[PDB]
Amino acid sequence: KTISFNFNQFHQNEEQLKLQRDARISSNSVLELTKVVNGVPTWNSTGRALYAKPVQVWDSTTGNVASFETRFSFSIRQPFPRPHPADGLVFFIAPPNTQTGEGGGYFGIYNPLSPYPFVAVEFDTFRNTWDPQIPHIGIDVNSVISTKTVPFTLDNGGIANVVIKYDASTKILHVVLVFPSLGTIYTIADIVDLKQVLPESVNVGFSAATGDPSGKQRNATETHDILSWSFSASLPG
Amino acid sequence: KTISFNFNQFHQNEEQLKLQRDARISSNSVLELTKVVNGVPTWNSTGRALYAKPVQVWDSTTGNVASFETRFSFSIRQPFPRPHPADGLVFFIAPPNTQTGEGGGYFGIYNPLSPYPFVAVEFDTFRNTWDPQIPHIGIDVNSVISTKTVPFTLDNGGIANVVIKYDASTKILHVVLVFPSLGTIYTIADIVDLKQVLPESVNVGFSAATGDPSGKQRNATETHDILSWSFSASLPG
Ligand SMILES: *[C@@H]1O[C@H](CO)[C@@H](O[C@@H]2O[C@H](CO)[C@@H](O)[C@H](O)[C@H]2NC(C)=O)[C@H](O[C@@H]2O[C@@H](C)[C@@H](O)[C@@H](O)[C@@H]2O)[C@H]1NC(C)=O
Ligand SMILES: *[C@@H]1O[C@H](CO)[C@@H](O[C@@H]2O[C@H](CO)[C@@H](O)[C@H](O)[C@H]2NC(C)=O)[C@H](O)[C@H]1NC(C)=O
Ligand SMILES: CCO[C@@H]1O[C@H](CO)[C@H](O[C@H]2O[C@H](CO)[C@H](O)[C@H](O)[C@H]2O)[C@H](O)[C@H]1O
Ligand SMILES: CCO[C@@H]1O[C@H](CO)[C@H](O[C@H]2O[C@H](CO)[C@H](O)[C@H](O)[C@H]2O)[C@H](O)[C@H]1O
Ligand SMILES: *[C@@H]1O[C@H](CO)[C@@H](O)[C@H](O[C@@H]2O[C@@H](C)[C@@H](O)[C@@H](O)[C@@H]2O)[C@H]1NC(C)=O
Ligand SMILES: *[C@@H]1O[C@H](CO)[C@@H](O)[C@H](O[C@@H]2O[C@@H](C)[C@@H](O)[C@@H](O)[C@@H]2O)[C@H]1NC(C)=O
Ligand SMILES: [Ca+2]
Ligand SMILES: [Ca+2]
Ligand SMILES: [Mn+2]
Ligand SMILES: [Mn+2]
Repeated sequence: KTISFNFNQFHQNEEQLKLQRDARISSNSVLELTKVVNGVPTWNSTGRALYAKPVQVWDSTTGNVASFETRFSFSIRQPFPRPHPADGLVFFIAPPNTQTGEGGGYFGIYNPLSPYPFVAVEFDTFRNTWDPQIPHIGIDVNSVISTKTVPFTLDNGGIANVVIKYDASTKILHVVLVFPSLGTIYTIADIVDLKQVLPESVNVGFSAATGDPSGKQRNATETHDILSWSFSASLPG
Repeated sequence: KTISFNFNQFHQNEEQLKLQRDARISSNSVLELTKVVNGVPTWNSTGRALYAKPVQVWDSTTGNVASFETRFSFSIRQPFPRPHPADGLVFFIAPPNTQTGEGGGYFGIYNPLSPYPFVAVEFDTFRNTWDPQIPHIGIDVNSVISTKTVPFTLDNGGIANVVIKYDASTKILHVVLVFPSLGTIYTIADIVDLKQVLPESVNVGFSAATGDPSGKQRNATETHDILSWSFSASLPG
């Protein structure tokens, strides 16, 4: 049992994608998670994009958990250097049919009022109280307070290549971030037991958010574009 | 305490390096692990390059194991496509003062007669009986029969960037292989307890080998050049 899909680009109204909130697909075929007006990213924005069909990460009958690999490219343009860009984007796995959570530093995946479990890889650009220096890659399990963190220098407006791989046998989740224009490579990994955190079926996708109004800083924003995305999951039973 | 060294280039008569067997440094300052004459790689060649000073990966007094990160660039040119290039190169950690092992598929790190422990990351180009398709990256522990394997397409003559990171707290060894000219990224990781496999002090370096004469194939060869190499390790206490 191996499921998989590929998006070399995104078309308007893909029957395979479920867009929520501010998420939208541009004319250029790019998935814009957060609002961008007349070429300018806006604040107080939150958006998600989930693969329409649910994927089975583990089977309770056999006890087997799936191994998977996903690759995508994104771009984050920060037009306004000061006071501070925000907030970042994440790739996440969550139960089916969840609704966008809180924006801001919660990226739209954490819902303080009705929390749902999730595993996510974040590309954090704003330093909240619970954060280390930014930008940083983080591995999140049921919380925005990362288990592991690693700093990286953003290629403003440049393209970033990401590879996330999960090996069920070792329970290792390793992510690689590469900025081809700079030739920089960033790596991070951690042990995560998906069977202990998530239900048998889940949704996979992205979520991002720009500055929250409470910070009263309209400049706290940036773009969160996904240029391409491939996903492959393998369940031995 | 934390050891650290960097080789942005290799200078002939490199004081901080122990070259063994066919390993030598060209005029262009590249580390040629295996024999190349008049611009042509030869068979029946084996060579290693070790950092002259030993590094302490763990301390028996505190029980602490070191975390480390090493980055290097290599190039493998395969002049003769048919019948089959061989054999590949590896980055390895072994006890101090070891001597080049068997060539061929053993890369010069495995000594059937008098075996010594070692952890190595291989870039295998020839398919031996114990191998999956080639080329492939492999994680080796005391043996050339990899614990984990992942296939990759070689950029013939191109430059390859490698990042190997070891996190003592999680015991995760993750390696990233990138071919900038192709934009391809390959990743692999596994759990390895260095404290259970290696002595407190070790040597770090590279080793490679070309086709073994027993195969009666002079075309079973390729180059194994190391363009640059940086290493950093942190042993707390
Ligand atoms: C941030 O976005 C919110 C929605 O994404 C804004 O609220 C929405 O405002 C629309 C126009 O007023 C209204 O049609 C929507 O129903 C409403 N959504 C809800 C229920 O929150 C929010 O600002 C709102 O509108 C301004 C004019 C004020 O009335 C605010 O008090 C509202 O929340 C946006 N935040 C800000 C302050 O820009
Ligand atoms: C592979 O290389 C070895 C070593 O160069 C060749 O065997 C001989 O090894 C002895 C070591 O005591 C040297 O003194 C000889 O000079 C080596 N051969 C010669 C005369 O060059 C071995 O023959 C090589 N394999 C083949 C078939 O070419
Ligand atoms: C010490 C707490 O920090 C401040 O928290 C504020 C609201 O709780 C603001 O943070 C919010 O807005 C910023 C953008 O201005 C980000 O979107 C944060 O993620 C969001 O919580 C303020 O900016 C913080 O300094
Ligand atoms: C299935 C057995 O394969 C053959 O094994 C031979 C020796 O056991 C030869 O392999 C040796 O030489 C080749 C060069 O062509 C490589 O260097 C191998 O690593 C080495 O063991 C023969 O080539 C194999 O087909
Ligand atoms: C938000 O971004 C714009 C565009 O880069 C900046 O010009 C703003 O700077 C602020 O306004 C200008 C006119 C000047 O007074 C400067 O001192 C201010 O900092 C910037 N505004 C914020 C919120 O920093
Ligand atoms: C070894 O590589 C060279 C360079 O590509 C090839 O020319 C050889 O091809 C074979 O041998 C030559 C002499 C010629 O007869 C050709 O028709 C053969 O295919 C190649 N030899 C091997 C080991 O296959
Ligand atoms: Ca944050
Ligand atoms: Ca081999
Ligand atoms: Mn964070
Ligand atoms: Mn192998």
